Amino acid sequence: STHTLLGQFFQGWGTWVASWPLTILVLSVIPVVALAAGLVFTELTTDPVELWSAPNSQARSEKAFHDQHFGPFFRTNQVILTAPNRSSYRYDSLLLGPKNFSGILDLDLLLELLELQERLRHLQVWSPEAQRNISLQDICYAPLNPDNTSLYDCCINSLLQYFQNNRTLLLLTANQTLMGQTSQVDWKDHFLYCANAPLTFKDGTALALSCMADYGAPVFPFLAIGGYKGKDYSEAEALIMTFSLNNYPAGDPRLAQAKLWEEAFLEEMRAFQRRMAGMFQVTFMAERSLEDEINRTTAEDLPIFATSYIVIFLYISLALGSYSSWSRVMVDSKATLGLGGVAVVLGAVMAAMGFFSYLGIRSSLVILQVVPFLVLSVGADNIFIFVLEYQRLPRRPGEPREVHIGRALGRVAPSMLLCSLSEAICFFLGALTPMPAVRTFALTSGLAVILDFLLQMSAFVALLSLDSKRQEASRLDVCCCVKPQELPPPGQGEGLLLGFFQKAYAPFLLHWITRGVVLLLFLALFGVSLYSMCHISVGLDQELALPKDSYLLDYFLFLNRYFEVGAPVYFVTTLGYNFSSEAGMNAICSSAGCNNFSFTQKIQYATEFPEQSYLAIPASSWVDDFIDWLTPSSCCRLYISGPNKDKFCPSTVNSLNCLKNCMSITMGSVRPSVEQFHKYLPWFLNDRPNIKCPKGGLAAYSTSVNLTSDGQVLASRFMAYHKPLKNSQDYTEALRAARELAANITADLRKVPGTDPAFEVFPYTITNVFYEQYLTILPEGLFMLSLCLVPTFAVSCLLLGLDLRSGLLNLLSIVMILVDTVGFMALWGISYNAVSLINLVSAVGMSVEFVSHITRSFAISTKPTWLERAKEATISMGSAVFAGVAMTNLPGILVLGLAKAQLIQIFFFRLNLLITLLGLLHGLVFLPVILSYVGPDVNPALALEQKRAEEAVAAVM
Ligand SMILES: *[C@@H]1O[C@H](CO)[C@@H](O[C@@H]2O[C@H](CO)[C@@H](O)[C@H](O[C@@H]3O[C@H](CO)[C@@H](O)[C@H](O)[C@H]3NC(C)=O)[C@H]2NC(C)=O)[C@H](O)[C@H]1NC(C)=O
Ligand SMILES: *[C@@H]1O[C@H](CO)[C@@H](O[C@@H]2O[C@H](CO)[C@@H](O[C@@H]3O[C@H](CO)[C@@H](O)[C@H](O)[C@H]3NC(C)=O)[C@H](O)[C@H]2NC(C)=O)[C@H](O)[C@H]1NC(C)=O
Ligand SMILES: CCCCCCCCCCCCO[C@@H]1O[C@H](CO)[C@@H](O[C@H]2O[C@H](CO)[C@@H](O)[C@H](O)[C@H]2O)[C@H](O)[C@H]1O
Ligand SMILES: *[C@@H]1O[C@H](CO)[C@@H](O[C@@H]2O[C@H](CO)[C@@H](O)[C@H](O)[C@H]2NC(C)=O)[C@H](O)[C@H]1NC(C)=O
Ligand SMILES: CC(C)CCC[C@@H](C)[C@H]1CC[C@H]2[C@@H]3CC=C4C[C@@H](O)CC[C@]4(C)[C@H]3CC[C@]12C
Ligand SMILES: CC(C)CCC[C@@H](C)[C@H]1CC[C@H]2[C@@H]3CC=C4C[C@@H](O)CC[C@]4(C)[C@H]3CC[C@]12C
Ligand SMILES: CC(C)CCC[C@@H](C)[C@H]1CC[C@H]2[C@@H]3CC=C4C[C@@H](O)CC[C@]4(C)[C@H]3CC[C@]12C
Ligand SMILES: CC(C)CCC[C@@H](C)[C@H]1CC[C@H]2[C@@H]3CC=C4C[C@@H](O)CC[C@]4(C)[C@H]3CC[C@]12C
Ligand SMILES: CC(C)CCC[C@@H](C)[C@H]1CC[C@H]2[C@@H]3CC=C4C[C@@H](O)CC[C@]4(C)[C@H]3CC[C@]12C
Ligand SMILES: CC(C)CCC[C@@H](C)[C@H]1CC[C@H]2[C@@H]3CC=C4C[C@@H](O)CC[C@]4(C)[C@H]3CC[C@]12C
Ligand SMILES: *[C@@H]1O[C@H](CO)[C@@H](O)[C@H](O)[C@H]1NC(C)=O
Ligand SMILES: *[C@@H]1O[C@H](CO)[C@@H](O)[C@H](O)[C@H]1NC(C)=O
Ligand SMILES: *[C@@H]1O[C@H](CO)[C@@H](O)[C@H](O)[C@H]1NC(C)=O
Ligand SMILES: *[C@@H]1O[C@H](CO)[C@@H](O)[C@H](O)[C@H]1NC(C)=O
Ligand SMILES: *[C@@H]1O[C@H](CO)[C@@H](O)[C@H](O)[C@H]1NC(C)=O
Ligand SMILES: *[C@@H]1O[C@H](CO)[C@@H](O)[C@H](O)[C@H]1NC(C)=O
Ligand SMILES: *[C@@H]1O[C@H](CO)[C@@H](O)[C@H](O)[C@H]1NC(C)=O
Repeated sequence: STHTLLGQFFQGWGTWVASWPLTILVLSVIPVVALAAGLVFTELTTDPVELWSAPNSQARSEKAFHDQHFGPFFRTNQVILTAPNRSSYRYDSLLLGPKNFSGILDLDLLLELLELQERLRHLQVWSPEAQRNISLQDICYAPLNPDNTSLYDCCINSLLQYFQNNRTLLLLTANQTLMGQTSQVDWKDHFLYCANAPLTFKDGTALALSCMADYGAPVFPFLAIGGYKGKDYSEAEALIMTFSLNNYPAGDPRLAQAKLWEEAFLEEMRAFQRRMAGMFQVTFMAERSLEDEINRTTAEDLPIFATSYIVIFLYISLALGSYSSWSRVMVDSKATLGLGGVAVVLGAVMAAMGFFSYLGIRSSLVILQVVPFLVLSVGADNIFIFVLEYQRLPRRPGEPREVHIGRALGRVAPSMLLCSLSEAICFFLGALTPMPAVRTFALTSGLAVILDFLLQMSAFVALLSLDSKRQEASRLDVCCCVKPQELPPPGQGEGLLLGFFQKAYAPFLLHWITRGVVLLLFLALFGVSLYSMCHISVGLDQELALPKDSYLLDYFLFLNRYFEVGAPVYFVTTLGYNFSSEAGMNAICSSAGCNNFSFTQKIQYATEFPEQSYLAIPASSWVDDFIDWLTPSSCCRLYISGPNKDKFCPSTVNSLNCLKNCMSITMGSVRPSVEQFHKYLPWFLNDRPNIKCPKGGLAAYSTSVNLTSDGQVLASRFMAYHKPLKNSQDYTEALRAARELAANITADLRKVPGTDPAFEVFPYTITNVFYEQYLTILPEGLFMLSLCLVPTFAVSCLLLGLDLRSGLLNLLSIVMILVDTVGFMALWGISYNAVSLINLVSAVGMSVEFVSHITRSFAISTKPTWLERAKEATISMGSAVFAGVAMTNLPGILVLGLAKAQLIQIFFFRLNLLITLLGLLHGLVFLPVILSYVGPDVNPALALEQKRAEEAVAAVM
């Protein structure tokens, strides 16, 4: 047997370590200090939200292709106003009749918003390293003037961009006589005209105001107002103000300038929120806000979390003392054992984190917030079980205490090796997740558990050999430097936990009426959890990642309640498509003699059913606008002759020298040639729209087409908009629907004669990297749990020498614990994600402590009947399991309920509490009752004695 060999080795090792305690203490404490000294050398914490993306996923490669060919997506800063206390009012329009206007659409509130926007556009920030003051124009996203950017070329979207941010145009007034009705046209008529026709250069009213933004692009009504249903724009309940900035890679120095300006913007918006208390109800969001809202509560929650170490120091040496009398309460306190155990757990956690800081592995908030208080839950169990088995084992006559300590260690050492080995294997198998923040946490927890077992095989055995040598002396517990007293002798009264209660609790549990009741209650609980696991929700809401006292939660409430569209989505066409042949242009069209089921018509028909697809606004095509930009009327022109014979006549040139159209006439469905396409495409892409040529140019498609030196098209993107997505299920369904529509597009686009294979069209959204995991998280989680359940059962049958019946009977208990945990997690509204998956994977290994000790104690009992063996196994090991395994993880788990971040308080406190209570209930109430009915038969258990006697005679030389 390979169990008695491990027991004999641990007996000899325990005798040697007890013989050389000071040497083993110094040679085990110096390497731990050497490993833990590197918490400064390369100790860095990864703060952004790129810890929540798999770097090799398909979405990450699509983002890499998009950022390579078009530049990164811009940073967004948003404000939502929604003045709630004002009443709506009736307005008699001249071109539309009677209408209801909201209370927020008033001139005074618009003037206050114009003041806030003008003050926020002129904000300047000092970059700290002796540089210049950073203005908005250095960092703003200018869509149609990126090189020589000005302060009025920045993309700022709001309602006031309909009036070009001009306070005089907002107060403009003129009366119009329409059907003999002189009526006072004002700003409301112009806003009603621009809400329906955003690309307009002359208003159709008495006041002939323009409608374009001051930087030159049209502003759509869903980017400027919210809270309306349909096309009743005047009843909008919210105003939206957006500042868009350029995005750069993480090493770039301009990202620091953008983040400094975003911090100044956030301080200015907090001042505006305090100033307008009885007027608006402002909520705001900067692009940097989520990262420093996630990484904010760590330092203010670590010292509150550190009181569990003091509580676990208190619980040891009060549950391990000997209260035989008041004359010797101080001498048997065992406080040195609790202090050594807390030092062992702290040293193991610090050594694991220091070793990972040696290799340059970045830390995160989850590691610093739950690793020292999750390792502490499972680290003191083996220490408490070893000390309790040492106390319960009587000493033979004429036996030294070193041999006694080795003999006590040799009985419980393989089971406490099995528990730590199963926990380490479960953590390392759970470290196969794609998420880096979960992978580093799993690796740190597994290394901490391995170092904890290696520390408690040597340093705790040396400390227990040391403090038990002052106990035969009359030295006091922690004040052992002096004061040895008379000390009347102790008695073997069996204690209170082992003696009194378990020999008055075991009669209750193993009654004939308690056993059947426990069986048909646990089976019904298993069936109810099996039914209730199917109502579980897959995903992780972003609002759960924030603290409760966060300003981002009010923003997410207003965004989910008032926005009419979601984030923009780009359908990107990669390398391979021609775009220059007529057959390639007909497969992209939407009008004028093109194909019946094209790209854009497919997207538009997808937008007609916004519950099946998740698109609300149809895609804008550069191909269609290029086709009807080339339609000849005052739009593309060529010079007749001169110094420039045929160069280009833009629309801002008045002369008789520009009379020839770029294209010709008399052909229906005007398609340019290959030469005309390659010659005329950059002029369309650089053309600025105006009153006599509003048709298109660099406002929308200057950055949506990548060209080469020859003038061919490498890649393209077509922009549409999602519907409002409120939860992670909406994000995952929108990603799946967009990918299915892109595959349907690609299968049709590949049929065009000339398009090479491997051309594809894919959807790109800024949030795609965070929600691609949930398409395939369920079978990967089932595969990880099935892979974790194998080696625990494999190593529980060679280490402990268990029979197949004993090996199956606790595998059943672990499966019931997992099923009941998933059922209660469905009941409590705990979603299924990577964090809860790693918690369940750790719970597979933590639950072997509840069952393996009791099963091994039942298997090695030479009692006559089955009920007597179950009673002896309960009284022997269920008391130790309750006092150690069930009680050490209560403080570390219960201190995480004061977490102040919702992720720690939901996925680590509630789930670990459910796993602990279900494991205790399945270990101490179900396992003895199921063992009393069906269990292993009696086995020869004298092999342990006849192999222990050889080591006990080998311990003297
Ligand atoms: C239009 O599309 C072209 C081709 O993708 C793109 O040029 C590419 O720009 C990206 C980003 O700047 C570069 O990654 C890429 O090649 C870069 O150039 C160096 C010097 O030769 C290479 O050694 C590197 O592979 C790489 N640099 C880095 C940081 O990886 C570059 N490729 C070429 C051939 O130009 C244009 O930028 C796109 N145009 C627009 C307007 O974005
Ligand atoms: C995208 O589609 C375009 C339209 O089919 C392609 O343009 C075609 O390129 C051909 C060469 O590959 C041209 O044939 C050459 O033209 C001469 C002069 O007309 C002909 O005598 C020859 O057949 C041929 N050259 C030789 C070998 O002498 C096609 O005329 C031309 N099509 C049209 C209608 O202009 C592009 O090549 C294609 N782009 C890519 C990247 O494949
Ligand atoms: C270990 C766990 C720690 C990591 C947890 C990570 C949780 C998930 C974080 C999601 C991050 C992305 O979060 C998302 O960011 C974008 C930034 O454009 C915000 O989007 C913002 O800009 C877009 C423009 O593109 C607007 O349409 C939108 O209204 C605005 O809010 C989204 O409203 C926010 O949901
Ligand atoms: C805001 O609009 C007003 C009116 O259109 C602009 O004032 C006009 O400016 C032009 C050129 O300077 C003058 O010829 C007009 O006589 C002015 N009209 C009035 C009534 O003042 C003003 O320039 C605009 N402001 C901005 C910032 O462009
Ligand atoms: C946190 C880590 C470092 C704790 C584990 C340290 C272990 C692996 C180390 C610490 C002290 C070491 C012992 C120190 C001295 C000796 C005596 C030598 O003649 C044989 C090896 C032996 C017996 C070593 C075995 C390995 C040992 C027990
Ligand atoms: C009982 C437990 C909690 C005690 C151990 C706590 C350890 C793991 C914690 C407490 C304070 C922490 C440090 C607090 C601040 C910083 C600065 C930061 O730029 C790098 C990480 C670093 C250096 C942390 C490393 C981990 C740390 C040392
Ligand atoms: C005449 C006999 C019955 C006197 C009995 C008095 C005994 C039972 C009293 C005296 C001191 C008491 C102990 C003081 C503190 C603790 C800490 C707690 O974590 C376990 C219970 C325990 C250990 C108490 C159990 C009850 C106790 C041991
Ligand atoms: C990020 C990329 C580039 C590097 C590879 C990272 C991942 C895939 C690697 C790094 C270290 C690896 C672990 C190293 C050791 C073990 C212990 C073994 O018993 C099970 C596998 C396990 C747990 C590995 C799983 C995969 C792992 C986590
Ligand atoms: C995974 C973590 C928790 C524990 C790892 C502990 C490992 C290193 C331990 C457990 C069992 C050990 C073995 C037990 C038996 C012997 C026989 C002895 O004559 C030589 C050493 C040797 C062969 C040991 C080497 C170290 C060993 C493999
Ligand atoms: C063996 C263990 C798991 C048994 C104890 C489970 C306890 C802690 C669990 C099981 C079901 C849980 C409840 C399930 C649902 C709700 C409704 C929610 O709006 C508030 C919390 C509340 C009221 C939970 C409180 C905690 C709860 C009572
Ligand atoms: C405006 O709201 C009032 C509420 O009573 C309603 O009577 C009227 O029909 C509404 N007018 C329009 C144009 O919707
Ligand atoms: C910003 O920059 C200039 C040049 O460094 C500096 O002199 C000036 O004082 C700064 N602006 C303000 C308002 O302080
Ligand atoms: C940029 O614009 C300014 C103001 O119009 C002009 O003076 C300057 O010459 C321009 N710079 C370049 C690079 O042409
Ligand atoms: C039309 O215009 C003026 C100024 O807006 C207005 O005050 C007046 O009532 C109107 N004039 C006439 C014809 O009554
Ligand atoms: C609206 O008015 C009520 C009563 O005056 C007040 O309690 C509430 O806070 C106000 N809300 C806002 C945002 O003005
Ligand atoms: C569909 O295709 C045919 C032939 O190309 C065309 O005549 C028709 O107008 C298209 N749509 C329909 C059926 O109206
Ligand atoms: C594309 O695939 C099939 C076949 O054309 C079609 O039924 C489906 O509706 C399309 N995809 C989506 C999501 O519309």
